[PDB]
Amino acid sequence: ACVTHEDCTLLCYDTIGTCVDGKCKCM
Repeated sequence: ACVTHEDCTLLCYDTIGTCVDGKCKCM
């Protein structure tokens, strides 16, 4: 569901590096 870091800027630094399991979540 993610496209890039910008698409998940709300996340501290995403889960892995841009997206995982089609779901964007901060570690």
